[PDB]
Amino acid sequence: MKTVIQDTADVYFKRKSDGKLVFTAEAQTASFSQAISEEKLRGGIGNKPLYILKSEKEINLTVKNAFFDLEWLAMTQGETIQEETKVKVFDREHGLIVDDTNKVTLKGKPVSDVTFYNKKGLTYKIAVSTDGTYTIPTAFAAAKDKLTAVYQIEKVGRRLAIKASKFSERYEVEYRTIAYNPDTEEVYSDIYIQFPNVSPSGEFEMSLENGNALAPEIKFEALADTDTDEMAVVIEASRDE
Amino acid sequence: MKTVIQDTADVYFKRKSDGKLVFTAEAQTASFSQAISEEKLRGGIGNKPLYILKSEKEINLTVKNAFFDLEWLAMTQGETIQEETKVKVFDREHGLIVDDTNKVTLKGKPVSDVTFYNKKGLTYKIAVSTDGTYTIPTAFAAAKDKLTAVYQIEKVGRRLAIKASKFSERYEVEYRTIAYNPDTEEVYSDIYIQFPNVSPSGEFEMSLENGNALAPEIKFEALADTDTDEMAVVIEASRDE
Amino acid sequence: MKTVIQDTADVYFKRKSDGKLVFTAEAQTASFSQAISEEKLRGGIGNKPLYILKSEKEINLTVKNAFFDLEWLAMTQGETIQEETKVKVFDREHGLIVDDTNKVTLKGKPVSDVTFYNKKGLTYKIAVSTDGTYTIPTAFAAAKDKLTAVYQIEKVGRRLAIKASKFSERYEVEYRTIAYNPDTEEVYSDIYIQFPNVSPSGEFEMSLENGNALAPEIKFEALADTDTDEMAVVIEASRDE
Amino acid sequence: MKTVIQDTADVYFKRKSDGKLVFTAEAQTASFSQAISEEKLRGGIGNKPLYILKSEKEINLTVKNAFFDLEWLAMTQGETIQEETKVKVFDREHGLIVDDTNKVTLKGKPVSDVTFYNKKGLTYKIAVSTDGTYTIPTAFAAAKDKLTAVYQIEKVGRRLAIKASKFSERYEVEYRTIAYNPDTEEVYSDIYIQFPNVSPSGEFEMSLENGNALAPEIKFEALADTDTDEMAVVIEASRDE
Amino acid sequence: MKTVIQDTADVYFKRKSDGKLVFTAEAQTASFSQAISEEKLRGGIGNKPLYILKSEKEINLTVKNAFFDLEWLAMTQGETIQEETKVK
Amino acid sequence: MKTVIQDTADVYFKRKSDGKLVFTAEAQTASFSQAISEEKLRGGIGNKPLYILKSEKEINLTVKNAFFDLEWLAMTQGETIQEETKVK
Repeated sequence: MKTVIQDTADVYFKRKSDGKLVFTAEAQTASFSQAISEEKLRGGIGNKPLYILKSEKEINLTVKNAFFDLEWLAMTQGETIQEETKVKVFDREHGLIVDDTNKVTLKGKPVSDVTFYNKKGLTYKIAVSTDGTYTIPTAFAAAKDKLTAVYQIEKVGRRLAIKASKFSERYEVEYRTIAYNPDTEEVYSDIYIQFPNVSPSGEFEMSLENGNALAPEIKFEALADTDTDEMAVVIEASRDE
Repeated sequence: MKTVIQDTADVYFKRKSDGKLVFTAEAQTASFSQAISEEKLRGGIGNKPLYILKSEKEINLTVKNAFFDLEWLAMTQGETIQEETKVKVFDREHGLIVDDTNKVTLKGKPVSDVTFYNKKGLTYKIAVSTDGTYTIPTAFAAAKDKLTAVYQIEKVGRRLAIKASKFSERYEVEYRTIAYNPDTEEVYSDIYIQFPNVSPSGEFEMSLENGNALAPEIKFEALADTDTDEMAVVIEASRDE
Repeated sequence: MKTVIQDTADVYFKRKSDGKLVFTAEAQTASFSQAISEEKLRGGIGNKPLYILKSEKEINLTVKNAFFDLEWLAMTQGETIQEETKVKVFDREHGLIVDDTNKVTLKGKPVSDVTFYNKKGLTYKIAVSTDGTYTIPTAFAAAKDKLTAVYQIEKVGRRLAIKASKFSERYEVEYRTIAYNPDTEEVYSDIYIQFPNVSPSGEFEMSLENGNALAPEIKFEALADTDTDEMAVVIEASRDE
Repeated sequence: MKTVIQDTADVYFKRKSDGKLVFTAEAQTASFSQAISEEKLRGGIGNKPLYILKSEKEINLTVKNAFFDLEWLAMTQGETIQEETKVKVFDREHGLIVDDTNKVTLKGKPVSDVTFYNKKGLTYKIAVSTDGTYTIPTAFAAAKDKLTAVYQIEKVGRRLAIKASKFSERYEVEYRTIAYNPDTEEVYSDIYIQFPNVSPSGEFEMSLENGNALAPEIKFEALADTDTDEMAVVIEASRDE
Repeated sequence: MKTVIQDTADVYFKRKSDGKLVFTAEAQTASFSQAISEEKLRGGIGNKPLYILKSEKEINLTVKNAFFDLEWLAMTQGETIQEETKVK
Repeated sequence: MKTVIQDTADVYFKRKSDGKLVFTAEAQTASFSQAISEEKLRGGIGNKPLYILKSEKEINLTVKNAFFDLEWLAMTQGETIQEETKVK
């Protein structure tokens, strides 16, 4: 039956080895381009075309999101996301006033050497302190001035690890979208598109401009199933049955 | 006479093996661009064109509908749509309140392993139960919390399969438009454009962007008829006859 | 957890040899594109795609600041920014009146020859004067005219030098952003994207158009760590733990 | 320190042979783009990178002034602008009326043959007369008509010549801008960008469209100093010192 | 508690650098309008709103008097009014 | 002091090349409005304003009399009014 398709689709994933349902999405795009290389035989009096050669089928996919998830990047590389790992991260503090005795006091727990910046761009890389306070050379600064410090702090959280020898694994995909009946302003069928064997392609650019909202982007490529030789499948299901 | 043509066409298709009138339409575009190769033999004292030889003749097509119809995409891939076939698709259940004994109950008929989701983004996959009651570990969640579930079901509906070896077949096509008389502001003649041998080309894309109406596009390429060497025919017929 | 990212990142830098924390920033762009090569092995009774060969792996970078700091240019070459070095720069003084005796008095300290410009576009390059008062040719101008002069001067400042041989060294970088909670409009995570080993790339342009704000751009190239084989690392630290 | 640059630059030029400070501008653009060539060696189990071959250092400038001065063109050919040179140029007189005796009289001083044009657009070529009174064929015009005249006159001025062999010499260049302090809203530093050796590149174009304020454009190509192997030098002199 | 405002606003000023208490008046209007932006991210089956991006919080003031005073104008251009100057 | 201006302002005009006091008036309206613009560089974690650029200062004038004159139009085009000319 003729139907009108309006909305985008919900995207699922699944790794063939263990069965990790890697996502339930709320997306902005879904695409399943095709491509076949076609030539044309020719012969006879008058260079007539008599047949069209067709050989080399491909299918590409593309999905695009409006939030950020870390499983997203996890798929493209084949790693696993460790949980609760100690890590090192930089941190900064501002507005540190120097007392009259030429001394200042941090308020954190540095792990590496702390560097100090004045209001002209000079630098001082003093070694980590044991008690909490530091002494300032007179040349760098004087009393009743301001300084800023940068040092490394240890925080706990999740961690991925992009590695240069490992590459992606094999996945399953499926979209789901609705189509209305152009006579009755009702919903009629639930369109699905399954892909039984697909290999993620590593090409992603996370530009992080000012005031914009980042939209990820995964791209796949579909390979032929070895059992029944099916690259893509389309299903329609009536809501009246 | 001189006339002004202003609208699109009604497109008909017809397969040559079984004779299936695969479509009537209400479309948005139609085209049959043509192309030829020229060479300009030169020779003799002074560079002079002696003769211009024509060597090829290509006819393309294009059609663009405003409604989704499964037989369109069925044409370009050879396959014949199967009816009333059992399939496996994903389904999702939201907002489940945990009981006091760390147990939850579903409302469906899972046919694969069930996967649960935490409010923070964990995962826990457990085999299907017979009574529909699943026990959740204490660390995953406690009482008075909300989880979500994902699983597969069995549905009945239509089905296609884009195979990597089976390619299309050969059809007939025909358009039809309406031509006006530029004096009396009336309809004068009906235009027709027939093609007696056509081979659909597999190059199509279905983007499913949010808030955009899907516009299928199906390209063709025509080939010379063996009986009488006609790639196309144009007919004009007045409504006064 | 799904989260939404809006703002840019704070970029940090550090030279692996010395330990000079080259930069804290207030940025406008940040990206870490990837690249991989695919091959499409084929063969069969059609052209069945059997396996994807995946070779090569590169990660680039770019940061686009909103202020100008000389350390940005320091990174792009590797040379150190010398401090308090004397240098020679030009200076011009307008509105020079000719006295009745056909002489002029400068108001500076020339270190080389003085070239004067009259109101028509003539030139006259006198040797540097000792007394400071110059004598203008009678043909160049007359009493009660206006001239312009240009000469060199000695100043003190910082200095960089782009040589044609020296090449870059290796750095460490970190991004940091804030991702929000889509249910409560609070802050949930603090993203980190480390880059344990990077190599500055020589490609940079400084357009100084009229009536514009200048935004430098630096582009890097990421190389695998020699110990661990980790090109880049992503870290998601919750603000609850 | 951190600073914000707003304005364009003042450029200074200088010939290394005779020492003529060839300019002092008020510009609309500037640029000092850079370039490097990179190729990657590969080998081993896994097509891994082992070495990078960095094999150039090219710099180019570009300036776009807001007035027109002939010295700009002088720079791009190396010639010298001669002063007070006799030249021959065309001149056009309109609105001549034919007397009742079939004669017309000019009001200038030709040096070549004079060509007349009539209201239909014919032509009549006559030699230069000694008394200045000329005769018109009766077919060309009659009494009380309107004619126009075009011919050559001798004028004096400045002269330049683009030849087919002469090529450029080597030059010095310098920019200069002003950078503000983002806290107390005042100018802090004075950026400089020196270039110790350049060579003008001949690619210039003067489109003289109607109603556009012409803007010349000059391109250079920086080379390496023989003495110190420096291609560029950057300075920041603070007004507090 | 609940109240009714009927009278105008008496206004005050001050400079941050030298601190001249420039201002008093019996004024006629006063307002401090605010303005914030929105973008309304969307997505999903049905193009629903999911999150609202806010990227500004700006306020601007306005005051009008009934008697002209020079210090008002001086404040805009920042000039320090000279006194006892010979003029033509 | 605080003052209350009730009347308009008498106008004077003068060319700078020759120095003709081109006009005098009892007019009805006058004004000397001004105009500037803003650009507000932005950036950072939270798109805050980092610096304000000032790049304009343009002043326009308007004057409106109740009586007509030809010198009035004369300044506008710069043409000198010839006298005692035979006209059709």
